Amino acid sequence: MEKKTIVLGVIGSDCHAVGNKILDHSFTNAGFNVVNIGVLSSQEDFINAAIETKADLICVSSLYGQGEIDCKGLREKCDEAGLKGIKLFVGGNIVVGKQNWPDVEQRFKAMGFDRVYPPGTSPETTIADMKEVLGVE
Repeated sequence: MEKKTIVLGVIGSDCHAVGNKILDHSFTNAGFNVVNIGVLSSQEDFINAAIETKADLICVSSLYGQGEIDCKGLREKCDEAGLKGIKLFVGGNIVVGKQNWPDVEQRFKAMGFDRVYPPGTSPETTIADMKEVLGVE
């Protein structure tokens, strides 16, 4: 791929745009091609931003404690979508609140989601994450 496109969608319902109004702005500001898929959005649409742009990474934004409940195997759905190579981020209220890292990353990484941000994360982590991951910083 020519550039690194990140595609962030706020997944499932129970989402106004909280921590996804300036939390998107951060990434767009980070010099990334950042496609705002929209607050409340299906994964076949995030996939669609990866078809459109050529995503290197696909982010889900969880604001409802059910991040996993939809998201599980978007890496594999991206894989499945003929968009294999994409490494995924999953951030926010990834589990109900948030459980415990050893178990949680075992969950996410088993599906393929490489990196797990907590609920109420600085975007500096996510930016430093995509940089460090994608041969930057």
